Amino acid sequence: MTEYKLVVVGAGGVGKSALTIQLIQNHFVDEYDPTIEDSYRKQVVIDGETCLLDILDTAGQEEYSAMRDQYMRTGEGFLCVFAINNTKSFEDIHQYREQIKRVKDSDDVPMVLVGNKCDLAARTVESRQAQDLARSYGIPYIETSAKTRQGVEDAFYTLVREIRQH
Ligand SMILES: Nc1nc2c(ncn2[C@@H]2O[C@H](COP(=O)(O)OP(=O)(O)NP(=O)(O)O)[C@@H](O)[C@H]2O)c(=O)[nH]1
Ligand SMILES: [Mg+2]
Repeated sequence: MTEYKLVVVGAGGVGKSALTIQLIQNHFVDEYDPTIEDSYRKQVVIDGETCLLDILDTAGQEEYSAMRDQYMRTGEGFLCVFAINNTKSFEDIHQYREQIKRVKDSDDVPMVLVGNKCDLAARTVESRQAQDLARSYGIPYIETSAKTRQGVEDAFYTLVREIRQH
């Protein structure tokens, strides 16, 4: 069956792992558990297609940049995640996108911009600003909560649909 290699990137603590674990294991992880590199494989049916999602969960910490680059190289699509209460993680998106472009030698790779932690009332990044950034890159913007599961399937399934249209 078709295998889609999806890579989840973004600053430390934005919820990359929580989103992935919500998808795969149906539970919200509330603990402090920094990732080095983890990979998940799950068989799913998306729009009637049987496919294997191979999800590569990366570290947000800059010490692991080399390893992150190796993994980004094999990826077919990327989830670029920031948190809606963390303005620095939003600013850092440009830098993760630029690295993806350099690693893939491409101006256009299937990607979705994800604004996570949308359950939180204390928002510092407005949906309007994120949407303007996404439009400037030519990619979809999805808001998610790993805590409530809002947007979780949408983010991953939208990415797969983008890979299908590349
Ligand atoms: N309220 C809320 N909290 C979240 C959400 N997603 C993650 N968190 C919390 O934020 C913290 C970090 O989440 P985690 O998934 O570990 O982030 P990460 O991006 O994978 N960090 P790293 O880059 O170190 O691997 C955890 O305490 C987690 O429970 C969310 O959608 N809403
Ligand atoms: Mg993590």
